[PDB]
Amino acid sequence: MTKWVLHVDLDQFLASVELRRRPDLRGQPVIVGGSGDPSEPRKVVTTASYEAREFGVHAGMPLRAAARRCPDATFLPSDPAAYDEASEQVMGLLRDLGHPLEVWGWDEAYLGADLPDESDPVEVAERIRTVVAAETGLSCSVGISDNKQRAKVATGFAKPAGIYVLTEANWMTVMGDRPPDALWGVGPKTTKKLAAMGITTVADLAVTDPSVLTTAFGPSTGLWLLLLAKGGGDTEVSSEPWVPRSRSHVVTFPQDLTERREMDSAVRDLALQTLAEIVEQGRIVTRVAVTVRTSTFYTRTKIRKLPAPSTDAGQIVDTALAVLDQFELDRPVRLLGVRLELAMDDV
DNA sequence: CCTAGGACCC
DNA sequence: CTGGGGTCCTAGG
Ligand SMILES: Nc1ccn([C@H]2C[C@H](O)[C@@H](COP(=O)(O)NP(=O)(O)OP(=O)(O)O)O2)c(=O)n1
Ligand SMILES: [Mg+2]
Ligand SMILES: [Mg+2]
Repeated sequence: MTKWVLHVDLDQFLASVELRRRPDLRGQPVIVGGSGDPSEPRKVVTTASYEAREFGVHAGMPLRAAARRCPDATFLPSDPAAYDEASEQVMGLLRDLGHPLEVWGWDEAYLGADLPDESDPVEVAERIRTVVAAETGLSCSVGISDNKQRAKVATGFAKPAGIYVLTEANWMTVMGDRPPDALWGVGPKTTKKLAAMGITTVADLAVTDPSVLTTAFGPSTGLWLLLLAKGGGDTEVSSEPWVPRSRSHVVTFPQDLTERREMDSAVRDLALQTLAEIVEQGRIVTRVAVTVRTSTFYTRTKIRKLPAPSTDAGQIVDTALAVLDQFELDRPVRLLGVRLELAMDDV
């Protein structure tokens, strides 16, 4: 038997869901985000189709910028319920292959497989791609390795509509001259810190003296960085259901708020909304966090623990408005948010 | 034991 | 000009 980890990731997810209702747009630039109006201020791209990506459009880009770069794009509004339904379909199908399946957010999953000699993980990945497309109308790509971190890196090579195997046989030859942010969990700030140590590539990091890393990053994290660079990772695929730690809602206002009354009212509303959604899922609140962003884009969050976990609406609102009260509120307000941290122990 | 917030990801 | 929704860990009262 040979043990594999497969990492499945939906291609251009939100665009691919829209394309199933608009098959005439396959092969054309499609941009999903806001209300489908590319001139609307304070709205951004949530997904650009691969064709729009060749024009430099990417998630986060303001729609008016996207329209400037990609004049021949069809702009569609965001349809969150269709996306949540398509997510559910795909994972339902993936679970029914009879392998341990670990869903990771919305559009991806890790699958564990122990394969007899007669089979090949590439042909299994093929079948996954086939079943998802036949039953859902959606394309996925599949990375293959022997650990989750490496399989995820493989997926980035597998894109679009494809499959890629990355193992001890080829890890360092493919990855060795890549910057450390090619690794999963490393980003630009860790990369900058590494560079000031003389480490500029995956290969450099993989042969770094462990005591250089543990002094700079801590005794666990430094060893973990060395492991990631060597292409190692997590090997167990858990089917245990994911328990969310928190839920949040923010809103960027079409115009900046200048009246306290309105700020209070928005926070009250966001608390109430978030609370009802966590109650409907059976959850209890532990902490209440409020975020404020000024017209200058100066952004801060403050948090306060309840005296005991609760779902009491008046308590939770009073706490959010007391947290909001801590902010200066001297400048116009562009954004307000509430996050509810959730009890993890019993349910 | 608590909050602030950096860093990284979809 | 610059969206929305998350997780984890550390720095420091
Ligand atoms: N900055 C971001 C990144 C992702 N997302 C949403 C929309 C994406 O289609 C979806 C999935 O993330 P993704 O898998 O990183 N990318 P996407 O599926 O569009 O493309 P590929 O995975 O084919 O490259 O999360 C977002 O709303 N804001
Ligand atoms: Mg994807
Ligand atoms: Mg993804």
